[PDB]
Amino acid sequence: PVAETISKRFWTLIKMLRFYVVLRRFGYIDPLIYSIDPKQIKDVLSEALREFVSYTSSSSSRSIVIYDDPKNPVTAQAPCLVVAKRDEIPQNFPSIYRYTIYKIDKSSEYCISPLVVNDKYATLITPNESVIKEFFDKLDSNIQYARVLASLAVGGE
Repeated sequence: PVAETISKRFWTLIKMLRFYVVLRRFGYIDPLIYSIDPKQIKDVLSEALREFVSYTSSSSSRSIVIYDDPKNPVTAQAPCLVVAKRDEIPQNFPSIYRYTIYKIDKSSEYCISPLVVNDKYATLITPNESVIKEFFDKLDSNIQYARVLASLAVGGE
């Protein structure tokens, strides 16, 4: 069950790669789909993980809308890895990647960040060593893990 177990165990990687999809940094996605070389895929992921620390280290906090009601919008403090102007993000993306793009309260700008909502609170999700280790190992035994990971990341929320 390469897909269901990937969605359970490597959920934090899926969420990271989706963050990059939203930013259209497809250099970190394309090799997982088209490359037949595990070494090349591991290289790209190492670069992806490193650039991700630049984001997680530089982040600012904003009050974001985690549940959008016309009357009682639920807002939460969340770390925003990127704060984007509305016209810097594709028009269709906010409704596709709904748990990666968030409205910043009392503002037109977007919070772009791999967050998970537990309706009240928002939590930054980052891949831990275990997940990276495991995925790299699975990847060496079967390249399909790259294909399915990218497929899920590109998918909406």
